[PDB]
Amino acid sequence: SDKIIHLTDDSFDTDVLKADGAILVDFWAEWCGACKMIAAILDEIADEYQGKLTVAKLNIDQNAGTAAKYGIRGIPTLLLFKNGEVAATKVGALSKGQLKEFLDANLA
Ligand SMILES: [Cu+2]
Repeated sequence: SDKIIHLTDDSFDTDVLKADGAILVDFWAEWCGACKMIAAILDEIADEYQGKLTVAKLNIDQNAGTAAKYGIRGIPTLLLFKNGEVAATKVGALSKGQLKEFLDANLA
């Protein structure tokens, strides 16, 4: 958790939309079982990709406005932003290897 940005409706603009570079945002909630493994994988990704990718979390129960703005329909959902714009999304659980594939697919 030490390398994960904690986002809210009130910090999303500054921390994501105005952030230079790539940010991977995990839309989650406590009641989401699949979200638990995603979190464990994301800690490793955040560590391994330091300097190249920032990882962040947005709790959809607590920040329904942001969830609505991005059309979140189910969780987990990962949104990859580059320079403040959505570059890719992945809905539903995936393995660490699949996530690394998903990220590689988005390299310019
Ligand atoms: Cu940590």
